[PDB]
Amino acid sequence: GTKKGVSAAAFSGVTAALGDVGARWFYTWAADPQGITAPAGTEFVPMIWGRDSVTADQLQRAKAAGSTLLAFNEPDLAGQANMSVETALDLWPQLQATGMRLGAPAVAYGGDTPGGWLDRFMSGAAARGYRVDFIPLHWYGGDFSAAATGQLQSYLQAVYNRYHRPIWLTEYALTDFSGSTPRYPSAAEQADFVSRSTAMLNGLSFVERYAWFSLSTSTTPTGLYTGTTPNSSGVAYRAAG
Ligand SMILES: OC[C@H]1O[C@@H](O[C@@H]2[C@@H](O)[C@H](O[C@@H]3[C@@H](O)[C@H](O)O[C@H](CO)[C@H]3O)O[C@H](CO)[C@H]2O)[C@H](O)[C@@H](O)[C@@H]1O
Repeated sequence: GTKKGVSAAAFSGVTAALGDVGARWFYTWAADPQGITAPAGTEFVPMIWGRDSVTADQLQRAKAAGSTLLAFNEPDLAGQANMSVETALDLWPQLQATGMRLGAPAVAYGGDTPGGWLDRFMSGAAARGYRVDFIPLHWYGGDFSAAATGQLQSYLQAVYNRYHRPIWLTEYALTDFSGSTPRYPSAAEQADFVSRSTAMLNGLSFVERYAWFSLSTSTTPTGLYTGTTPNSSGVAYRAAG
């Protein structure tokens, strides 16, 4: 359908790469496409990344660039938006007042955990009569076996069960962050995971959209393309339909 998207940055060849891979949507972690010209049929989704992104100017920019709005990126991490639940909720009315379909902040992990960041955000939002239309999630698997897709599915199901909001998977890949440096799968393991995970996500009715992290190897070792050339993972992602 229209589920398959990617995160992207401007690199030489990005327009070609978005069209080649069949991305129906994309985002840039910013309020506008950050210099990317989208192919026809590829929808841009703006993001309000952190506390300092919440300005009349950024919110007007976002509304001019797209119709769906993603909120803060990994507020639960000191290295990312680094925001208390209270701060996110206090800023929420400015994002709500755009009128756009509105995604929760994307937590790095523990979205299903009672008392965790997302739980306290969703409980506070309900108590304040706020609108949260969908929940975007991040998932990085450290088990590089064929079991990985079912572990991803379990997390998405858990979050769906807890808040009953449609799910977006705005970043996912196999990456183990448990050690002092990141661990990555082999190219074959990564391509097999792309195939099996996309088949799973295409069939899961409460997942509206997904986005592999990320389109370009300039962004991450789990990239799908180097310039306009897909690797075996890009090939598998293109084939996901
Ligand atoms: O909007 C105000 C705000 O902008 C922030 O800049 C963001 C970057 O934080 C963001 O970085 C992305 C990471 O969050 C993510 O994990 O990885 C990707 C890929 O490497 C990064 O792009 O990227 C967007 C797009 O360039 C920027 O707008 C500032 O960090 C923040 O201080 C400032 O308040």
